[PDB]
Amino acid sequence: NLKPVDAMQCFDCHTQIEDMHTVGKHATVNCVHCHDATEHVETASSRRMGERPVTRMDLEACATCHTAQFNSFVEVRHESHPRLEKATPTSRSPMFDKLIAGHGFAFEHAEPRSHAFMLVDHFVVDRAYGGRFQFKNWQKVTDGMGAVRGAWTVLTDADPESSDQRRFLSQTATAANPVCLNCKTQDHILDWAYMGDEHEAAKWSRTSEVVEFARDLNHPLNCFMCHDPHSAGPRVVRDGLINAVVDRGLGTYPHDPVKSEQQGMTKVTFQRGREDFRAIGLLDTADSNVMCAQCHVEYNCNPGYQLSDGSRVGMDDRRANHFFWANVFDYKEAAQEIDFFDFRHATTGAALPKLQHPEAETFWGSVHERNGVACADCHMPKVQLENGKVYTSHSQRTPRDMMGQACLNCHAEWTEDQALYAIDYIKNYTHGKIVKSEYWLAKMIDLFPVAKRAGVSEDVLNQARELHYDAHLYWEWWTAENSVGFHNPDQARESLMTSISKSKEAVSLLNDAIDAQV
Amino acid sequence: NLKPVDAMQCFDCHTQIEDMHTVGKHATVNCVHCHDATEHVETASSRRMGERPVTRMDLEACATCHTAQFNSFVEVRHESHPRLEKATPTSRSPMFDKLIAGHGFAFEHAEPRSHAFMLVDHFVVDRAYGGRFQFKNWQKVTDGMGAVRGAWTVLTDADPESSDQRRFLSQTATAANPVCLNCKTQDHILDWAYMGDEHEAAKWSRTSEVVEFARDLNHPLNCFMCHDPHSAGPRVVRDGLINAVVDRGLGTYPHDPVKSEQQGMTKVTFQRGREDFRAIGLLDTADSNVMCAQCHVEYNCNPGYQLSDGSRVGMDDRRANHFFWANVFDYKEAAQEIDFFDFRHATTGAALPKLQHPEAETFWGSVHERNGVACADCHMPKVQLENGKVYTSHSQRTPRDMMGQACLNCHAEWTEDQALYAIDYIKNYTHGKIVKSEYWLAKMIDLFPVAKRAGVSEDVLNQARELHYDAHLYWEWWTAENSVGFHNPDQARESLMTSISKSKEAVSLLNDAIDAQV
Ligand code: HEC
Ligand code: HEC
Ligand code: HEC
Ligand code: HEC
Ligand code: HEC
Ligand code: HEC
Ligand code: HEC
Ligand code: HEC
Ligand code: HEC
Ligand code: HEC
Ligand code: HEC
Ligand code: HEC
Ligand code: HEC
Ligand code: HEC
Ligand SMILES: [C-]#N
Ligand SMILES: [C-]#N
Ligand SMILES: [Ca+2]
Ligand SMILES: [Ca+2]
Ligand SMILES: [Ca+2]
Ligand SMILES: [Ca+2]
Ligand code: NA
Ligand code: NA
Ligand code: NA
Ligand code: NA
Ligand code: NA
Repeated sequence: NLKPVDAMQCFDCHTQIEDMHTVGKHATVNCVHCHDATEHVETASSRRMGERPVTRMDLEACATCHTAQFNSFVEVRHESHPRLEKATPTSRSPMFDKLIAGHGFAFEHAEPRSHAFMLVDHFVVDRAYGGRFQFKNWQKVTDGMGAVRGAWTVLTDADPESSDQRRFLSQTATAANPVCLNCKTQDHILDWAYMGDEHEAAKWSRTSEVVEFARDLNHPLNCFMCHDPHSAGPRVVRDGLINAVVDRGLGTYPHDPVKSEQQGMTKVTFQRGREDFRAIGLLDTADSNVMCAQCHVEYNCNPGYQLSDGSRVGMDDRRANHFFWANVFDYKEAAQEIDFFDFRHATTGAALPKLQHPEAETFWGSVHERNGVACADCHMPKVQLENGKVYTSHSQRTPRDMMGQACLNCHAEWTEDQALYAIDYIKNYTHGKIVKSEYWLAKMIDLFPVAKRAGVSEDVLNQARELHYDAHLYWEWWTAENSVGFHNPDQARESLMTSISKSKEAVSLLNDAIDAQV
Repeated sequence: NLKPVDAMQCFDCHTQIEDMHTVGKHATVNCVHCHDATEHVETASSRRMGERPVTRMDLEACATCHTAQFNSFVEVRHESHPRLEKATPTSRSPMFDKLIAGHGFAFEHAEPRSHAFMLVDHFVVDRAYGGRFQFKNWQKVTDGMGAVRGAWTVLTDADPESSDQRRFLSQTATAANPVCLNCKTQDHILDWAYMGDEHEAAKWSRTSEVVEFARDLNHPLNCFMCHDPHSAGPRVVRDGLINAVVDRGLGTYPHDPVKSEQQGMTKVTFQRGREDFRAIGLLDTADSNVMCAQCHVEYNCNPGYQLSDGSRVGMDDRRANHFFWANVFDYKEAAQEIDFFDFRHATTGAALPKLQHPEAETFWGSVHERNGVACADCHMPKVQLENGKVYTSHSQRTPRDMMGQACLNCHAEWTEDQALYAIDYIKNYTHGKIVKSEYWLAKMIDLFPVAKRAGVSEDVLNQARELHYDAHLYWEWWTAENSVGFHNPDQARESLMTSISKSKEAVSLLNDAIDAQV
């Protein structure tokens, strides 16, 4: 059985913790629930850690007092199809292989599934670790609670004796790097300096051997990513988000300075040896838009190249961990701002961006966002009980499973079927424009080999490559973004029509140039 | 195909109809929809009918232009169990045979079923016509549309060559009389003088041979019972109701003079020659409480006896067609006012009232009635359509079949299961008190033979008989009333506790008197 410790003894040194813990709703929660610090207390000084205390990062540390929220979080949505490749005719991007050629996502890019699986899915996807990590067997794919208990309870490593990234299976890639893990787990929260910069107190950084880092990590989406364990108050912990909002002064709502002030973020820094080490962002309100934006954003978490001279930008560079914090129509400028692109297209040679799941930046300026609606209202609503204590559902999933709470309490004029119909109108329309955008991208791409072999000039090919950047950006935003336009239907429409326009321009350019060589 | 007539010519002699028809929502509906007056127009003067025009009473006269209301009305609710005798342990009155002994309802008293069957059910019930009328075969009991097309399309008469009331089956009664038919049909609306008084212009009256009258009647619950066919406005046609509300000055809401004035009734009389003949009551508002009270009331529609001297009150007497228009606690006074009782109990010899379905008089003063709710809100609600023209459902049935529209639009705090649970709490409690009331009534009744045979005095027996009147009234109101307390739970509770108190007093009186003789 747990035996409480004297928190006043800790507070003698830990004044920041005192200030947070004594005031919030965890003022009665003893440190022993999450820390084993006996040897630490025997050896520490006011400025030197001494023996390092044990800190629990497992989600079951919160589940004995918050079982309802834990059990809701760990539920597996079986209707969220697992390991479903997006580059197929029945998924999100039928022509993805042709369009993404040259990028690691060509090796595998599946649709997302329930949050319990995020860390194991990261470890086992074919693009990440060369096939090094696999489920122990094909039964384990069902085991959401097991994944939550720990990744290494359900996975194997093909070679525990080596730590290099290499291919164990032929059609895999080794794109994983330490930055990725920040959106899968925060088990490393005490072992990683802010931004992954080199730091004498950090075991891990942007330049670490990612296979070694992986082996030290266990739990997905820790409860403390959104809730400070000491104050119980709302927060974020993701460095790239704090960097955008606070360090670069862009605010929580870059398009709305008033909402940014009302729903702001305060950066709190913790030190090692009286040097800044790590940071958190305390929120003014329990604002899920910003909580979810720790991960559901467009980012850099990877090496790339400079737009200016084509030189390599490695993991050592700050730009390898970057939140652009820009909507689709501001993105090209944001990428120019840091002089960065992701890959050269394998067929066209164009410098291209790689977009990823920009839900937060897409939601900005939408009708729902402008009306004060937030991610949680549609994706983790309050539970409705005939008789009971209300709590917030932590099963983050499509509103289709809980339409009464997610939509119909606000939209009293609609039945469930009417609300579903409105979602599908947008998704069907948007998907049609995604498909047409891909058709035109593909038509352009297929002209590049013909143009090159016919002797079309480098100047014309470069003009077409410049068009390819924009045609790509204004399409791929929407295959990356998970709502198929629902989050901002007018923006999707405008973007996708722009993509098509750019590809059509490039097709005309290249056809005319080819025809002139004949 | 129908050919329109020149209505202006009719109006030269029918100013009363002109003033209604030209102003209301049937101003464009030609008379040929409901009248065949060709030979009438050829032979009439303004002071001489000439040949009698034909008037359609069938509901299909309205269904041509109002199919949705007609089809909703004629629907059969199969879940409303048919021919289900109330004097059984699993229905409303487990001890009914003992308690009602001496009255015709002992022969058969079934629960109500859908409105389509009202006229056929009246004709075929074992207590009504000595078993003379039967369904043609046992298949016809399902045929609601056929019954509406006409009773004699689905029934047979055991002896078309005779018109006397007599028993054709051994355990039947011949309680039917012409007053009954006024709550089953209004096919006779032009052939029956106000109250069924004798009149030169009336084919039928209170004193008619009911078997002959029955053969002239076809359709249940005519659409024009609630809607004037000329103005389309709200009305009642039932003489007994107009007599209580208007002639006797009691008002539409006897307990609320303000509501009576706002939601009142105007008596309109129609003449034959110089003499008043029939009447209707035009309503100030479309008030279902008053529409439904044409039938869902306690009434006399039968011969009886005088409380003063025990003499017979026959069908010729106006008291044989009477709406008491009194709540349960005013009823005994109302029956004393007309010096009337129904039957002498077969075992106790007590003069007793017979109560029938007093829904209107029970609903008065209830929380719902005081809040301006009316029968239609729970039993005939507006249809809710995702896309469509709203109409009023005419399928008058339990709210359990349409809880969203009947209850939950007002009670937003409840789920369907919660609302059902609240109904059942009241019905379960009320039924327990009905059962306990019957237990005590039965205990008293069973002491009468013992007391009589022991030589208990007539004075003591008469004391106990006076107690029996009250014990009976305060019980039977609630087996008669169809809501099992829901329409007025506090009144049911007070009444049933009074019944039990009266029976207990009588049991003590009789036991002590028997014990004293021994
Ligand atoms: C003064 C002698 C201390 C006492 C008493 C306690 N702690 Fe401590 N702790 C101390 C230092 C100098 C540091 C390094 C950071 C700093 O503020 O300079 C720490 C660090 C921790 C940590 C972080 C460990 C990690 O892995 O990074 C934890 C979780 C921690 N301390 C907890 C803790 C508890 C629960 C105490 C009461 C039992 C406690 N500390 C006392 C110095 C001192
Ligand atoms: C779980 C419900 C916790 C309770 C109770 C306490 N702490 Fe904690 N602590 C917890 C976690 C998950 C972490 C990791 C960092 C984060 O922000 O989530 C920590 C960290 C600390 C630290 C380190 C701060 C730093 O310099 O980086 C300290 C010094 C610390 N915790 C102290 C501490 C004290 C004294 C507590 C009892 C009053 C206490 N914690 C409770 C989780 C939980
Ligand atoms: C029991 C010993 C607890 C442990 C372990 C954890 N929490 Fe807790 N929490 C506890 C209490 C008694 C309360 C207050 C309840 C109330 O409403 O009065 C809380 C509250 C929270 C909250 C709400 C905070 C707020 O609204 O300001 C959150 C978000 C919360 N707790 C989160 C949480 C986390 C993430 C935990 C594991 C790190 C955790 N709690 C552990 C009791 C206990
Ligand atoms: C936060 C800014 C992220 C970083 C850094 C990385 N990932 Fe991610 N990933 C993130 C989200 C919000 C989602 C769900 C939404 C979606 O569009 O899928 C994902 C999903 C994955 C998946 C599952 C789906 C799939 O593509 O097969 C995997 C396998 C995955 N992520 C791997 C991964 C790798 C290898 C990363 C570094 C190169 C990486 N992620 C970083 C958020 C974030
Ligand atoms: C008993 C007669 C079985 C039947 C019927 C089914 N399965 Fe099975 N399965 C069985 C065993 C003994 C094992 C191996 C257990 C171990 O851990 O050693 C399995 C394995 C699987 C797996 C994993 C396959 C892999 O290559 O790792 C899966 C996905 C699986 N079983 C699914 C499954 C399905 C869906 C079944 C019905 C169609 C089915 N099994 C039947 C034993 C038996
Ligand atoms: C960010 C993605 C979250 C993660 C990770 C966890 N929770 Fe959470 N929690 C989140 C939100 C948006 C809210 C609602 C805030 C609001 O006021 O609208 C909550 C709330 C809680 C609470 C408070 C009580 C309640 O409303 O249910 C508790 C106790 C809580 N959360 C606990 C908790 C646990 C145990 C988690 C890991 C299993 C967890 N939260 C993760 C957002 C996020
Ligand atoms: C209601 C007004 C919403 C708000 C606020 C947010 N989202 Fe949403 N999201 C919504 C719908 C109707 C859909 C389509 C769901 C469907 O089943 O068709 C989505 C989709 C997503 C997804 C993908 C879900 C899945 O396909 O399984 C994700 C990952 C998602 N949304 C994330 C998300 C974020 C992070 C939000 C705040 C920035 C956000 N959503 C808000 C409706 C609504
Ligand atoms: C004057 C020359 C008349 C004309 C033109 C029409 N009607 Fe008539 N109608 C007239 C009289 C004198 C009476 C009898 C009044 C009385 O004292 O009893 C009637 C009666 C009717 C009736 C009721 C018949 C019944 O069953 O009692 C109806 C339905 C009726 N009349 C209809 C009607 C129509 C539709 C006419 C135009 C086609 C019409 N009448 C003309 C005198 C006259
Ligand atoms: C059906 C939609 C009708 C239309 C159109 C007209 N009439 Fe009618 N009328 C109808 C009914 C069912 C009855 C029976 C009585 C009742 O109140 O329901 C009548 C009655 C008459 C009478 C008799 C009035 C009386 O003195 O008792 C008359 C004189 C009469 N109707 C005339 C009449 C005229 C002239 C019409 C065309 C303008 C007309 N009716 C239309 C049903 C319907
Ligand atoms: C078509 C030739 C009709 C026949 C036959 C009947 N009705 Fe009618 N009715 C008709 C019309 C064009 C309207 C007006 C529609 C509108 O809203 O503009 C009506 C109206 C009614 C009403 C509503 C009256 C009101 O709200 O004031 C009722 C209650 C009604 N009609 C009843 C009714 C009856 C009982 C009929 C048979 C005797 C009947 N109608 C026939 C058209 C036609
Ligand atoms: C209006 C004041 C009525 C009079 C006059 C008569 N009845 Fe009736 N009856 C009426 C209603 C509102 C109901 C339904 C509610 C209920 O408690 O049943 C009924 C029902 C019947 C039934 C069906 C149920 C049954 O008792 O088996 C029959 C067979 C019946 N009524 C016959 C009947 C007789 C023979 C009447 C004259 C002696 C008579 N009714 C008059 C309303 C009215
Ligand atoms: C064909 C092999 C039949 C089977 C199977 C069922 N029924 Fe029948 N039924 C059948 C006939 C030829 C008749 C007589 C038709 C006529 O009008 O002459 C009937 C009659 C009935 C009746 C009426 C009985 C009466 O005495 O009037 C009923 C209520 C009835 N049938 C119901 C019924 C049920 C519910 C059946 C399944 C259990 C059933 N029948 C089967 C022919 C056949
Ligand atoms: C009294 C017991 C009624 C009988 C008999 C018929 N109807 Fe009716 N009707 C009734 C009510 C209480 C209402 C609603 C009044 C309100 O405003 O709340 C209606 C309404 C109509 C209407 C108007 C349009 C609508 O609201 O649907 C029509 C056209 C109508 N009723 C037609 C109609 C028919 C054709 C009938 C015989 C099948 C019939 N009504 C009988 C009450 C009563
Ligand atoms: C809602 C507040 C109601 C009002 C207004 C009226 N009634 Fe009602 N009634 C109501 C309930 C909940 C019930 C019980 C139904 C059940 O399924 O348990 C009833 C019952 C009846 C019945 C019997 C129905 C059946 O058992 O099939 C009748 C004949 C009835 N009610 C008639 C009626 C009258 C005429 C009303 C106006 C005076 C009236 N009800 C109003 C709910 C409500
Ligand atoms: C992940 N991207
Ligand atoms: C009928 N009573
Ligand atoms: Ca999914
Ligand atoms: Ca990117
Ligand atoms: Ca019934
Ligand atoms: Ca009576
Ligand atoms: Na899905
Ligand atoms: Na392996
Ligand atoms: Na091709
Ligand atoms: Na029933
Ligand atoms: Na209905």
